[PDB]
Amino acid sequence: MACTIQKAEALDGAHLMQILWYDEEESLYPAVWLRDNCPCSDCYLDSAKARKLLVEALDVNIGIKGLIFDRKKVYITWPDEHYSEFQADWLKKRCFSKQARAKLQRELFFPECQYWGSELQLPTLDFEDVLRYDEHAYKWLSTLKKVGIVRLTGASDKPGEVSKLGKRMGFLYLTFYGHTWQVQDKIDANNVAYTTGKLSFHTDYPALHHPPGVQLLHCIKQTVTGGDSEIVDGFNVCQKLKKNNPQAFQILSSTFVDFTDIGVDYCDFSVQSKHKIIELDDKGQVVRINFNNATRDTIFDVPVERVQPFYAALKEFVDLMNSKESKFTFKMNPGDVITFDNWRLLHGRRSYEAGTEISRHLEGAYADWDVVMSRLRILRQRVE
Amino acid sequence: MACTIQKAEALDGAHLMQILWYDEEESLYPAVWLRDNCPCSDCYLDSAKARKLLVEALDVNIGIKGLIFDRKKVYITWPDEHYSEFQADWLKKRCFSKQARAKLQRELFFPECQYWGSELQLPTLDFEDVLRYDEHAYKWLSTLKKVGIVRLTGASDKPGEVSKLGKRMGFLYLTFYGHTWQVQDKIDANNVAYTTGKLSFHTDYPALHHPPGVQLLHCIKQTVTGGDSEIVDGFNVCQKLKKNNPQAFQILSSTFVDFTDIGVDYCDFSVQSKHKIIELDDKGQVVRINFNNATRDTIFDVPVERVQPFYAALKEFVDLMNSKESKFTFKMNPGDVITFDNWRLLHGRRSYEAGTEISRHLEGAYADWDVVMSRLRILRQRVE
Ligand SMILES: O=C(N[C@@H](CSCc1ccccn1)C(=O)O)c1ncccc1O
Ligand SMILES: O=C(N[C@@H](CSCc1ccccn1)C(=O)O)c1ncccc1O
Ligand code: NI
Ligand code: NI
Ligand SMILES: [Zn+2]
Ligand SMILES: [Zn+2]
Repeated sequence: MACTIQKAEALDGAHLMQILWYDEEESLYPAVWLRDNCPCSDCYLDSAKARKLLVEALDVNIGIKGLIFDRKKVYITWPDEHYSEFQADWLKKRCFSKQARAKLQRELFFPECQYWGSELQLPTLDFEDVLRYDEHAYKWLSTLKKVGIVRLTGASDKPGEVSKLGKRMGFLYLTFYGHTWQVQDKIDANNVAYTTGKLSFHTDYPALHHPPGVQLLHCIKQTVTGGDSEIVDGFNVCQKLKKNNPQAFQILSSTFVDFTDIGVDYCDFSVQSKHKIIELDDKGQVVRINFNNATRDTIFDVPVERVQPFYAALKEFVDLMNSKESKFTFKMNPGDVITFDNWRLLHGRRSYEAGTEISRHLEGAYADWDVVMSRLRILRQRVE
Repeated sequence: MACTIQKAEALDGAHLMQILWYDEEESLYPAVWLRDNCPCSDCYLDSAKARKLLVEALDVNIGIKGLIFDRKKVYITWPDEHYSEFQADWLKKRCFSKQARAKLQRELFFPECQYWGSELQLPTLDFEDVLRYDEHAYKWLSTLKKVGIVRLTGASDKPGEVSKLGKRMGFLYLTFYGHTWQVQDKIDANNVAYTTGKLSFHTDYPALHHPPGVQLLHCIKQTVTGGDSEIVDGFNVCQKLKKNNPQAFQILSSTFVDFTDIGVDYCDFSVQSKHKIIELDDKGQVVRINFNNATRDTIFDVPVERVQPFYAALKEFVDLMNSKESKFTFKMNPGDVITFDNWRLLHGRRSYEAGTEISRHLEGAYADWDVVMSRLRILRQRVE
């Protein structure tokens, strides 16, 4: 009833079209845009969903010669005698109103996320379920996007589980550490020679210009005492950060920091990058956090007068993350696989207790948000 | 001599360290920075070049308690009785002056690059020489970065060559088209029921938020008349535009256009993204171009009043690219490999002579600029 056309006209100048639907809603469409998106086989390929029409063959000052219509189609003719047909629902979807434009975007990028601090309820799902049923994989990825972390439980106690979640999404993000990477730790109890420390909050691989979108951490076998994992919602924190200290937020969202990483793994390497600890989009919203104090280079490209104030804003930031109001604590169990957003969440670890025995085997991997995102859309279509 | 300290003092407040080299230049260093990048094993992890000192342990209001020095080192004690040693040449490198910073930056990211036009002289190198000699590999990458393109010659006539180059840089960039894709065209000698148009200028894969940085194109077999390759230097162009049409430039470098791509190759997919055709850094410098009219979505999230102006401004951009002074034409031959910057150059193809035998076979691959940059950093240190 809203996708049905009541009145369609080319207005004045013939450079714009007005569609009035049976729900008393009006839409405006630029002729030049209509010409550029003619559904005709000569201009578009339905299969590849690509446009054949060349820009060179596009009169930016084009105007509608004439048009007729019915309830679900608009017929347009142009000066060069070119013919086009547009579907009512196709137009409606692409309405230039602020609301229609906003709605379509929501439908394309799943921008809704749920903020959280220490009151977070860690989402859970079954590893094998996510593999066999799409209803679940959809629940897995859509939750990962909204919340930023999902705990898949019930995986084997051997390597190769993250690889399976890889095929499920599409493919992992190959880095200098390889396709996957195994972490292994073993310290006998009562050993006075060793000393364990905590792990300050961070995001992985900030030494790359395009950091890994999501991380996959499978816990094969783990026997520890106080190695509780900790995590904070970078977005939530940033919001609170500017609200409680604009000066800090300013500096961190505008000062470029250099990150490096040299070594040999999948090959010899030497990476460097410049990132702003708090990256914002052109509209001022936090889109990614880039921070790993261990990889922040000793080189700092900025005038001396900026240095001290910078370290101050960083301090305030790290303190805000450590406040119990921001950090969620939990513990991984053998067979579990953690999956989170590395642009959003910052993770760390508590301090292993005393001289207690510690032994763990973990397998990790990264995935790109474009791959996950693509998978999410295909999956949302299979489930709905 | 420039790395030789004549005098080093902790200016009043002890929040800054002033050093005067035997060459008469004075370098300033903030106390908090020195204390943050302490070389001591307890704070820094030399072998890994990673910081092990936590931010929580860094007093942003710290000052130097006392210090002594010789011609090649500075020794500093801190209030909390911590001890530090600094290398003079190490400090000389990280000087906060404008020049030093800009200098060290150049060493890290190879910013240099020559703009070009129709008067371009295509850099060439031998395929096998690049594979065996690091000097030729350095010449290959440095030029690629600097000029935007490099033509390797001598590759075999069988697939699997662009793979050897990948293993030479580090590793290829896997996309939805596998690790490598192939193109095989074979239109018979004088076919009447078929026509071959031209390819407009474009960059590849704008549908990804992180488009492929470098493209590798191997010409395995090509038997064609006409259809010459056409490349253009986007950076040069973008600059000429800003000069001739500040409005067009302003629009293109500030409007977010949608790009889409759905299909199946390495697996099914439905990638969607938003990009400013002319991407600028935070200093107004063009750092990347994102354009492929085919994969530019029919969806356009922008207020109607901006539509026509945008279309008008793109036509400007495209017309400038097709200008006789902006494009460089060349024809690739069998056995050679074209390697170019997919973020800078835009490529197209001329129209094949009508009714002429068309027989092609090429193998392509993508690479990430960070992987290439790493190889480039590791090679410079091996040839220089
Ligand atoms: O955070 C890192 N590793 C830590 C944590 S990985 C396990 C983990 C993952 C997510 C949340 C809490 N703990 C470790 O090995 O214990 C890490 N990140 C980047 C590079 C090297 C690392 O050890
Ligand atoms: O530009 C594309 N292909 C064209 C050109 S690839 C050969 C080429 C590469 C670089 C410069 C000129 N020609 C073709 O197959 O003839 C292309 N790009 C992205 C997706 C599909 C394509 O066919
Ligand atoms: Ni980590
Ligand atoms: Ni192409
Ligand atoms: Zn048409
Ligand atoms: Zn120290």
